[PDB]
Amino acid sequence: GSHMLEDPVEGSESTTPFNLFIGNLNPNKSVAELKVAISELFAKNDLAVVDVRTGTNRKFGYVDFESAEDLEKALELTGLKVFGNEIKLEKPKGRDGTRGC
Repeated sequence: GSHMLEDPVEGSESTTPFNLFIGNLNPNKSVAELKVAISELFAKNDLAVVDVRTGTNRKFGYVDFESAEDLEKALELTGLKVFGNEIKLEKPKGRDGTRGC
């Protein structure tokens, strides 16, 4: 069901290199279902969704990718429609993370 089972250790508080924020989620259904719709659409698109968290009761969720190729296809993935709602993306804080300033 939902047993992350993570070890007691801080690791950049991140699970993947490519991460961002998304919005436009069908508020008439569940945000968890909207995630699977994006994980299934990316599974048939040949993407690689590594993480997908929900945002607010059900207005927007975040998602992490597994490469620059999953992030570049994620950009062209604006043609989505989770539960009939083209999920939108966004650049949250922490844009960098591969090197540092």
